[PDB]
Amino acid sequence: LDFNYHRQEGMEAFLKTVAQNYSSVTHLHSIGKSVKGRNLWVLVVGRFPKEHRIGIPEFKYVANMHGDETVGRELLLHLIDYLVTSDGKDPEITNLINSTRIHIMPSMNPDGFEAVKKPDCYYSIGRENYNQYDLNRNFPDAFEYNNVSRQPETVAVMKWLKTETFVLSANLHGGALVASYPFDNGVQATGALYSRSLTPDDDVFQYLAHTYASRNPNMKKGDECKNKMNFPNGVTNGYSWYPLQGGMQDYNYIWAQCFEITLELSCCKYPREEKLPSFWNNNKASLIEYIKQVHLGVKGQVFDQNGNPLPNVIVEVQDRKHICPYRTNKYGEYYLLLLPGSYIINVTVPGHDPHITKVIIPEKSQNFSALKKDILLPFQGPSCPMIPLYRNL
Ligand SMILES: *[C@@H]1O[C@H](CO)[C@@H](O[C@@H]2O[C@H](CO)[C@@H](O)[C@H](O)[C@H]2NC(C)=O)[C@H](O)[C@H]1NC(C)=O
Ligand SMILES: [Zn+2]
Repeated sequence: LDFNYHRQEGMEAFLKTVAQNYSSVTHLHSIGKSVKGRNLWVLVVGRFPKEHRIGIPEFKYVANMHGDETVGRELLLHLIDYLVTSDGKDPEITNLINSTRIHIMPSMNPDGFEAVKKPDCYYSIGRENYNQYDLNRNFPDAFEYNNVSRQPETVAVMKWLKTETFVLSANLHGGALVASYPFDNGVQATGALYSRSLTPDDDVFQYLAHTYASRNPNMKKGDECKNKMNFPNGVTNGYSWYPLQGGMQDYNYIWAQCFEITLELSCCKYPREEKLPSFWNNNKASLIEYIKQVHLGVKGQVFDQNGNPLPNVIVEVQDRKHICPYRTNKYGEYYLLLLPGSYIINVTVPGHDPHITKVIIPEKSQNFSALKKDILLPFQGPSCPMIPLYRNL
């Protein structure tokens, strides 16, 4: 692709075309429409695109939810191309594109983007959805009723997040240059008084933020954005930054069972075209190294003694119980991003004693797949109200 901006027509175009020229390993669809009839295109890239496949983890990149934050819109289109055209020629990337099913959403709020005609670094007519709402302040909140008009895009995504067993994510932003991990909101129980809101998996989230930023020359600088605040190593907790109520990152992790972190890829929210090559350049390796992380820890499926995948069962590590507990999918498989170390998973099938099953998670993988571990229970065999769970917790 070319390195200029790609409003709706041309970006859409690109996509549809990538659709044709590479149908063997791509699939484009739409999880919904803006409040303006604009399309929420997603492009999946995988060995067998179009259908989740037991074993291969699902991965996404949502970007442009803030109208005016354009770098990510463009990085995702360009990431897209990279992958299709690297497929087959570059081995490592090919091994990856094989081993995973990558879904890309270049622009969750296109009405916002289109809206601005006079580009700018700190403010604009875009950002908010067409009803002036902040799409990253519009999701259910596990901390304090975010009673607000759920918007088309917000909803489209919620359902979409339901359509697949997404394992690892990251929604792109501009306006700062840092990688923010959860929770973006908090409670004393999580340590709001220390100006920090930690997750059961703060270590994997930290490792994940660092993964991405360590690979961004500037994001790594820490002392980078002028009119903005800066961070060390380019990573930070959401709360230690700014308690964010009703954000997608928190949602994905609470109710959607997947890990999302926020990538703040540019100081200047809507930079000049001439700068994209550089933006592509200072992010390339970071997008790839991040996606690649969808293979941390273990995965597998769970069956009863008649070798039948029991879905909806709870499978989580001994001391990592989630507010809304992680269950298996319709295929009874389970995915748990974890760091190198020895674990104990408690398989608790409804109305049963939790089943122990121990696993040592390697310490360097030679392939692009998590550790596989199937569970045979020695017997036989709705999510959570989207209401502030942690509050009264
Ligand atoms: C990665 O997946 C690709 C799928 O495109 C594999 O390559 C193709 O494999 C088919 C087998 O049905 C061959 O007929 C094609 O010639 C291959 N396409 C080309 C030229 O790349 C590839 O072998 C896989 N590599 C792995 C498993 O690492
Ligand atoms: Zn933003």
